[PDB]
Amino acid sequence: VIVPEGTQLDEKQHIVINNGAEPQSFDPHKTEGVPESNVAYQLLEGLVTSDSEGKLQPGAAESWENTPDFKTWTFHLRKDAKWSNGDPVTAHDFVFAWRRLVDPATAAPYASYLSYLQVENAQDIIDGKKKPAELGVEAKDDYTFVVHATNPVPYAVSLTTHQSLLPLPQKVVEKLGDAWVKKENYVGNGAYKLANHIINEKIEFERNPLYWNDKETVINSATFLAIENPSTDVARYRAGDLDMTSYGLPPEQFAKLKKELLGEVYVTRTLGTYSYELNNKKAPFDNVNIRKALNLSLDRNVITDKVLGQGQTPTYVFTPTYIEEGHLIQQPAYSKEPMAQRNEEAIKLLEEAGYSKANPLKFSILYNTNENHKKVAIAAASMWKANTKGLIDVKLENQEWKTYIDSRRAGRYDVARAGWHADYNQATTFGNYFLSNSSNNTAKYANPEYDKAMAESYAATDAEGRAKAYAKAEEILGKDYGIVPIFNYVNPRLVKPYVKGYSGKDPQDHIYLRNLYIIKH
Repeated sequence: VIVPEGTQLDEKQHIVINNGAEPQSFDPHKTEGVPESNVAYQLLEGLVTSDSEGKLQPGAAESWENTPDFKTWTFHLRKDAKWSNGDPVTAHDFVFAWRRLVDPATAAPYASYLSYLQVENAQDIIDGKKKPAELGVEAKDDYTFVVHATNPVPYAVSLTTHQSLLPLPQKVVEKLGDAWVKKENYVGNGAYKLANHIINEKIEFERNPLYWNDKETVINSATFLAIENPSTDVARYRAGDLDMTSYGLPPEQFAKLKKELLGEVYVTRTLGTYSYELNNKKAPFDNVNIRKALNLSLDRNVITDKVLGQGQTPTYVFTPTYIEEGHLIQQPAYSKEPMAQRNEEAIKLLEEAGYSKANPLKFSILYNTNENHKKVAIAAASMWKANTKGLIDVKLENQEWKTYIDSRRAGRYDVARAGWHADYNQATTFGNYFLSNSSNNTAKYANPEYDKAMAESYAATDAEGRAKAYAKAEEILGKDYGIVPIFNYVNPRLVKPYVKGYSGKDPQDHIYLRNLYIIKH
């Protein structure tokens, strides 16, 4: 079906992909990162999923509908679908999983996601005011899952593809608790299952023969590596020891790779933003004047054009303006000023705040170990010092992925490298991040006026109305200088010519093993 007729498939169907890092966990309620979701998506499947191009297709639900007010969403589940142990997949598994996500005892980084979906009582449950059993989702019968939202959410179906809303095997998780995720215990309803896991080395997948659509799955087995540095990823690729890199390539090699690996270099325009997150509750970044100074004195074009140069585009706002309903978001006025005037203003703000050459503003940029992030951090450190004539002095601090994520969530940072990739292709996937009460808000940004502009979007009756509310939200966030946005992502990857089913056109750049195949010639 996924294979064109008369294509000679290879016999083995094994693929090696760089996943870039050791995942925190294989439990989708305990994680918040791309490495983790890459794994979850092979082992579990939600109501709806996506093809090679990011278009929505039926997953665990074969059909669905909404009421005309966009508040009630009914999902019809496959009557024959099974967990990998033979248990039936039922609407009870979705009720169970979605309760578990909001349940304060789970402490889920993505607890807020069902508040984004406006599910009745989701926010109350997160806030400890109602029991998880009061969540507005139900099994009308074994194969009918109904979601009740308090406000219109016309983009609801695209939200349901996220890792946080994957079903869990209730009978298993209720018996084993959090231990369900161990390799010996794991049960899922995705195309693959866990064959092996060696920490910091590899995750091995094998076909889940009890997947509802196993008959269309081509790849028999796969390995995910955990290679942190893009240069290492490329070296393993060129030695023929992996088939697909992760989504970063060494800038200094990019030009030569395009020439030598004709048709292997893919660059996806993705719905992502690279930022430095400022800790808004830690002195001295609690001071708006300092947040503003850092924004004025970082030249984004240096990073996008000189350090990276792979098609990344400078930005000064969090939301990518090309996401659906993002088109009214305005780049701020200062982005249009000469660096000379910006730098003048930044020096003024820092002197007013008591810094000088002899007593500069000192802080560390926290980033996850990755030579490309180091390069960007060195250039940022270097620009901030030169552009403010010695009034900023920046140290670099690298931590492994898992530690880095813990440090950010725990607020044990000054400034942290941050990339946000869209959870669904609509502007609120970015706007919702900076709500005062969002579990994703590691910046500790809180402005009631931001929350109010975002709340106005649900009173809108159409896209223009929504788009106008998101424009006002971004304006407020921008005037507060809540973070330092740098660029919108492209996702450069090398993919071997015998690997098929990777499009280069998915704006979330997901890789599902079930979408790939290995050709013979």
